[PDB]
Amino acid sequence: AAQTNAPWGLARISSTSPGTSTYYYDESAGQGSCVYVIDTGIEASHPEFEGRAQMVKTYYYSSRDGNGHGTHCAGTVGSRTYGVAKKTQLFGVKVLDDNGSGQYSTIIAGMDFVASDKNNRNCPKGVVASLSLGGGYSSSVNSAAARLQSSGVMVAVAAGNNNADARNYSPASEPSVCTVGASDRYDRRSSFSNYGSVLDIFGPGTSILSTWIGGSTRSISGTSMATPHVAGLAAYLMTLGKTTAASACRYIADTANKGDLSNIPFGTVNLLAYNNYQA
Ligand code: NA
Repeated sequence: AAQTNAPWGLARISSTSPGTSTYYYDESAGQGSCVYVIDTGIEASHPEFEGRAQMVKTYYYSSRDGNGHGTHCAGTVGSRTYGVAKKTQLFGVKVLDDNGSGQYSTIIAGMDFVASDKNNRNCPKGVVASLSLGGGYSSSVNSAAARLQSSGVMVAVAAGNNNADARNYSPASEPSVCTVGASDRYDRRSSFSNYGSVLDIFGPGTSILSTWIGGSTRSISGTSMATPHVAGLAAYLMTLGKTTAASACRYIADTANKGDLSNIPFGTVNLLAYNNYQA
């Protein structure tokens, strides 16, 4: 299947060169998989989700996304027009407030919540969690991510937007999860993206068009945006039966486009997520 005039990031992940505008993917499109978006929430009613999204838990007064960040990431995972895995089921976990902020203890709890909750959902193809958040190093946060991964959920986390070594950030620095860096439409490491040996893979993260609250859309940038392309990709691949939760991160690195990125510091992988789609 192909999506013509797609957002640049979707085209990039199904291509072997930058500057294309078509997103080629298998029609299964993630059907049967589930992706947890652990963020500000998701505006489930957005037409773009076509009834495939729902809030399952909030750590605040409302289960809603008063910010839009969560909605945006969610859309990159699996919205109709803007998503990687167009037929995936989405679940929202609101650990972030409407200002886009949250305490570690609540983030931890949201993670522990997903590892249990998945037990009562029908996700035949596998389960993915996308965490577009992070702060200063915390072995507790790290350990929460490791548990989530250990439970059988494919965990993808943002590397952080400090133009610094991700080893100093959490959950970015947790080795057992998939740490995602950002790139731009010219195949350059995004100027804000973190780097370092802890990174696993890069994805499109500068100028990413996606859903927004109020039934709108907008373009924003960050490792937050790249994260969902990888989470969406993992769901897609799981559905196809190419890989599993415990082995998605490695598989994506194994089949990525290699050495194509510029501005990559020595010691950081030069790998760009790629779906290897072939008609
Ligand atoms: Na890792």
